[PDB]
Amino acid sequence: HSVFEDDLPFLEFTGSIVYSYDASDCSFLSEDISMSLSDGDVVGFDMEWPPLYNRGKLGKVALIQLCVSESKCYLFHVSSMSVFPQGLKMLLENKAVKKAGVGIEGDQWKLLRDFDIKLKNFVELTDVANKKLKCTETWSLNSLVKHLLGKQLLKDKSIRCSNWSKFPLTEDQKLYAATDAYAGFIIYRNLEILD
Ligand SMILES: [Mg+2]
Ligand SMILES: [Mg+2]
Repeated sequence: HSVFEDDLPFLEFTGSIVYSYDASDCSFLSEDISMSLSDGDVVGFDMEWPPLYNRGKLGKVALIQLCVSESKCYLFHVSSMSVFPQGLKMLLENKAVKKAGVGIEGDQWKLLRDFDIKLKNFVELTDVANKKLKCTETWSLNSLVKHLLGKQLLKDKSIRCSNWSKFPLTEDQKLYAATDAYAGFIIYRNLEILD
């Protein structure tokens, strides 16, 4: 195999991982995020859900991740919350904060389906890459991480496809989920600086 096929080092977030599984805690956390951002700021977005199917559709969203800086990421374990946090809902529906990710449009649906929350102002990293990189490629979060960072995303299938609704989350689940939203934040940031 070519050099381009070599196994690269794993992208691993090493900043602060804030784990929340209580509604009001999550809403106040959402306000902290809003107090630390200005209109236009972008955050890495992503979510997880259990394996088993539910009445003909993917298991209901159990975790939502938001990476707000290069040193901090939030894990909102909604599957363990009595009600969906109002401050998070408002945060996610606030067009003042952009959410970056890959396959994000699909997250919007399902988000609407599972929680009746309308994700507002989301950016599909694939479109941003093709724009700033002056190309027309079919990106994945992994291929973007490889191309721009020289790393690959953690890939233990048993972790990535684990029971995300199982409480509490394991340190591995927390690292995987956190890093995925982190990639989203770093990829957007780097792509945006280009000109
Ligand atoms: Mg995902
Ligand atoms: Mg993920």
